[PDB]
Amino acid sequence: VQIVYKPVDLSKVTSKCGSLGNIHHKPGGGQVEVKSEKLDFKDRVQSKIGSLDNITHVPGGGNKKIETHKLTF
Amino acid sequence: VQIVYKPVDLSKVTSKCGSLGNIHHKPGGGQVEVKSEKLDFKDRVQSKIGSLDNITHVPGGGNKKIETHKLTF
Amino acid sequence: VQIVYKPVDLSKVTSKCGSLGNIHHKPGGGQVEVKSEKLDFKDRVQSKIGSLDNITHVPGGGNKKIETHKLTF
Amino acid sequence: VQIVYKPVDLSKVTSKCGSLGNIHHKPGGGQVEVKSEKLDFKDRVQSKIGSLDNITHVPGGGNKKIETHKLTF
Amino acid sequence: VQIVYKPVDLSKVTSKCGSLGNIHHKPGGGQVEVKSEKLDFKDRVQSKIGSLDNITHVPGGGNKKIETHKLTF
Amino acid sequence: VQIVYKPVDLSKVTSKCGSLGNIHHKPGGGQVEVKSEKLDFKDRVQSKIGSLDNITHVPGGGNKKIETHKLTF
Amino acid sequence: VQIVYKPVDLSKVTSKCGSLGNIHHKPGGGQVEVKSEKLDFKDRVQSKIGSLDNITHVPGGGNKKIETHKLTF
Amino acid sequence: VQIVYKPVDLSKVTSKCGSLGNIHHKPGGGQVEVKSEKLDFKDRVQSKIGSLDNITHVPGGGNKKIETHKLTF
Amino acid sequence: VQIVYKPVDLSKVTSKCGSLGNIHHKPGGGQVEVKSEKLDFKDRVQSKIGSLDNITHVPGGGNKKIETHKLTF
Amino acid sequence: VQIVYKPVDLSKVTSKCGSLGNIHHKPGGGQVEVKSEKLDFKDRVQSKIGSLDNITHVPGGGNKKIETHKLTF
Repeated sequence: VQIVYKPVDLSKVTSKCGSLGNIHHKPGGGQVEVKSEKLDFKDRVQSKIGSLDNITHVPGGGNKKIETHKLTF
Repeated sequence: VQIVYKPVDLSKVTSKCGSLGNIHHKPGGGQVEVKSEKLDFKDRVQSKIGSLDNITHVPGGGNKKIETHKLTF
Repeated sequence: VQIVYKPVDLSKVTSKCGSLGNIHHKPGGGQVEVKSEKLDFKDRVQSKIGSLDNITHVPGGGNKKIETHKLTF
Repeated sequence: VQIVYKPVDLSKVTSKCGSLGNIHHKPGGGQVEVKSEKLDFKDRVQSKIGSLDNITHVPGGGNKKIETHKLTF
Repeated sequence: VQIVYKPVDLSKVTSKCGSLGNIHHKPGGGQVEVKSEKLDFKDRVQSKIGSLDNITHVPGGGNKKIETHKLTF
Repeated sequence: VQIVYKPVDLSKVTSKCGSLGNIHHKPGGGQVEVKSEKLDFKDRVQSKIGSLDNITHVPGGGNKKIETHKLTF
Repeated sequence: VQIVYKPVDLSKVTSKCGSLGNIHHKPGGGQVEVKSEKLDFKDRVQSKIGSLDNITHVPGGGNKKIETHKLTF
Repeated sequence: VQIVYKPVDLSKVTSKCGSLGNIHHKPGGGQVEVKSEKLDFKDRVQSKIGSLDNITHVPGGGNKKIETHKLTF
Repeated sequence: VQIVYKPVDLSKVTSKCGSLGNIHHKPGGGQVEVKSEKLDFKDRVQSKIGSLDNITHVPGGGNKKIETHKLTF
Repeated sequence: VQIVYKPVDLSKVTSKCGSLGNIHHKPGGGQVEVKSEKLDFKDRVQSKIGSLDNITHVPGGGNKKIETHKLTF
């Protein structure tokens, strides 16, 4: 039995921008209630309860090359 | 049995920007209540309860090459 | 049995920026209540309860090559 | 049985910036209450209860190569 | 049985910045209450209760190569 | 010439209540913009521009006897 | 010429309440902008510009007898 | 010429309350901007610009007899 | 010419309360900006610019008899 | 010419309260900026610029008889 695994990337992920400029983010403040009795979180759980989070995310180039190579015999 | 694993990257992840400039982030303050009796968190849990978090994230290039190589016999 | 594992990176993760400039972050202060009786956190838990956290994160290049190589016989 | 593990990085993680400049961070002070009876934290727990933390994080290049190599026989 | 483990890094983690400049951080003082009866923290616990901590973190290059090599027979 | 002015009030303005009880007032935070050049206010003006005001008004009896007596010769 | 002015009040303005009780007032924080060049306020003006005011007003009897007597010859 | 002015008040302004009780007032913090060049305020002006004021007003009887008697010859 | 001015008050302004009790006032901290060039205030002006004032006002009887008597010949 | 001015008060302004009790006042700290070039305040002016003042005012009877008598020939 023989296996050869040899993938090749010459790939370009690229951007040009003259200026990002006048971004404004101005949210009025909302309201939240959450009510419960019992929570069980039991394997690899991600959770987010009753949050009011505001995000401004303004990268000078935010491109990405998420990648995966897997070999299982 | 023979395995050869030899992947190759000449890959470019890249940006150019003239200026990020006048980002403004001005959130009014909201309101949160969360109510519960019992919480059990029992394997690899991430959690976030009743948070009010504000984020400004303004990188001069925020690009990424998240990557994984795996071989299992 | 023979295994050869020899991956190669000539990879560039890169940025240019002329100036990040006039970032403003000015949040009004919200309000939080969280109520509970009993918390059990029992293996590798991350948790965050009732937090009001504000973040400004403005790196002169925040790019990344998060990476993993694994071999299991 | 034979294993050869010889990964190679010529990898560049890089930035250029002309100036980070006029970052402002001016948060108004919110309000928090958290209420409980009993907390048990029992293996590798991270926790953060009722915090009001403000962060300004402005590195002249904050890029990273978080990395991991693992071999298990 | 034979194992050869010989990973190679010619890797660069790098920055240039012309000047970090006029960072301002001016937080208003919030308010916190936290209430409990009993705390048990019992193996590798981190905790942070009722804190109001303000951080300004402005390094002239804050880049990093967090890394791990592990071999288990 | 003769004038007699002699009005009489035996009037009752009255209330009874067993309890006002569980009033709740929980408004989510709206948003306002107002834009103008020139305002002239020149005799007995009352004005209110761009306000976001919330009121809870819960009197244990809020009845009233607004009244006026006038004689002009 | 003769004028007699002799108005009489035996008037009752009155309340009874068993208890005002569980009033709650919990507004999320909205947002306001107001813009102008020139304001002239020139006789007996009342004004209120861009205000965000919250009021709870809970009197144990808030009744009133606003009144006026006037004679002009 | 003769004037007689002899108004009479036996008037009662009154309340009874068993208890005012559990008033709560918990406002999240909103946000305001006001912009101008020139203000002229020139006779008996009241003004209030860009204010964020919160009021709890809970009198054990707040009733009133605002009153005026005037005679002009 | 003759004037007689002889108004009479037997008036009662009154309250009874069993207890004011558990008033709570817990405001989160909002945010204000006010901008101008020139202010002229020139006769009997009241003004209040950019204020963030919080008030709790809880009198054991706050009733009033604001009153005025005037005679002009 | 004859004037008689003889107003009479048997007036009661009054309260009873059993106990004021558990007043709480717990403000989070907001944030203020005010900007200007030139101020002229020129006759009987009151002003209040950029203040953050918190007040708790809890008198065991705060009732009042603000009053004025005027005679002008």
